[PDB]
Parts: sequence; C-alpha cells; structure tokens
Amino acid sequence: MYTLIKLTSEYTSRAISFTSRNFVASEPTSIALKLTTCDFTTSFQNIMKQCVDYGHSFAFVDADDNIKAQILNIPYDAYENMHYGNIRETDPMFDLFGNLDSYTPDDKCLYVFAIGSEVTGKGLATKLLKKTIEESSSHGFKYIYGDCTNIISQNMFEKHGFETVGSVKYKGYQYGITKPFDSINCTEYIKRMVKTI
Ligand SMILES: CC(C)(COP(=O)(O)OP(=O)(O)OC[C@H]1O[C@@H](n2cnc3c(N)ncnc32)[C@H](O)[C@@H]1OP(=O)(O)O)[C@@H](O)C(=O)NCCC(=O)NCCS
Repeated sequence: MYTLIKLTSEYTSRAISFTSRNFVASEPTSIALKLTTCDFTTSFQNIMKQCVDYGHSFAFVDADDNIKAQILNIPYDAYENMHYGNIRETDPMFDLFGNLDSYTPDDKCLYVFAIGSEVTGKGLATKLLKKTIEESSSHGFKYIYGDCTNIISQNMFEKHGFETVGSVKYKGYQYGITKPFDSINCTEYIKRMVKTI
C-alpha cells in the first residue's frame, strides 16, 4: 500500500512539488491568495529543501516511490533565520504568519512547516504527526510548534496534545486596505500550536 519513510535528499524535488501542489489545491491561506505552484515554490522551496536536509521530515510513498502524504519539519532555530523568495503574491501570507512569531520556544524545538496528504481520510497525516512526535523525543526536542491554518489539522494537532498559544482571525484581517483572507470559509483562525514533549 503506502510506506512510511524518512525523507532524504533524493526526495527533495518530489517533496517541494508535493507540498506546493497540495497547498495550492487544498490549504486555506494559499487558496485565499490564489497562489499558483510557481508562487509557492518560489517563496518556499528553500525552507522545504531545508526540512528535508535537517533530517526530521517524513512521507508516505507508493510502490513507485511517489509521495502521497508528507510532513516537513525543521529545527526552530533554522526556521527563525529562514530566507524566502519574497514576491508580492505571498506578502500577505508572511504578514499574517508574522503575528505568531511572537510566541517563541525557550528550548530545543521542532517546527512543522507543512503537513499534507493527497490520499485523504486513511490516517496518513495522523501517522506522520505521530512519527514526528517520536522523532522529536528521540532527538531531545522539548517542543513541537506548528502554525496551522486549517480546522482539520488544528483538530488533528489538538487530538495529539497540542495547545494553542496564539491566533489570528481571518475574517477582517487587513493588509493595507485589502482583506486577503475574507474568502476563507472553512476555518476561522490561524493558530500557533505547541506540544510539550
Ligand atoms: C489536513 C490533511 C493533512 C488531513 O490529512 P488526512 O491524511 O486526510 O488526515 P487523516 O486521515 O489522518 O485524518 C485526520 C483527522 O481528520 C479528519 N478529517 C480528514 N479529512 C477531513 C475532512 N475533509 N473533514 C473533516 N474531517 C476530516 C479525520 O476524520 C481524522 O479525524 P479522526 O481520526 O478523529 O476522525 C489534508 O486534508 C490536507 O492535506 N489538506 C491540504 C493541506 C492542509 O491544509 N494542511 C494543513 C495546513 S496547517
């Protein structure tokens, strides 16, 4: 069926594409901003590559080694110093997320940049999150942080012991005179969620 793997460098191109496509198709903030995969890859390919290279990311692959679900994780200290391919299309995204960067870890922390699954309702994302919790413990991380934009992942994180430490309401959020997130209907907040290991 599908095999749980630790992502390695040979999967980098597949990992970048998987999250780009998955988020552009199905993640609330990307959809709200009408991002294309070009927009997403430009802004986020660096962090996605680093999620693979730091060694703490996981995926489910099919028999032909295609990624069907993945979780891209990176140490928080690398996240805090991350560079992005900034473009006008994603400026409001960075503005929104920036609000959550005020709650910071006081010890070793693993940051979940992205979780996604193209084969849904089969437990794949849940299993990736549980694997990530095991990984965090094994490497002496004290916290896992995620900025979760989707009610589905918020509930999943809650089910696995995460607590909300910060939030921003989508409806009414402004970037200058624009209201770029008012189109979101599935989810009311973006939330920074923290699990203490
Ligand atoms: C969110 C996402 C990762 C879920 O992955 P998935 O593999 O279906 O999730 P799992 O099957 O492990 O299911 C996890 C839980 O979500 C629930 N769930 C999954 N899809 C759901 C849906 N469309 N509506 C309501 N609940 C849903 C499951 O029922 C399950 O809960 P339970 O076990 O308590 O019943 C997937 O929908 C996705 O990739 N979305 C685009 C990506 C995204 O937005 N990522 C998060 C950004 S924070």
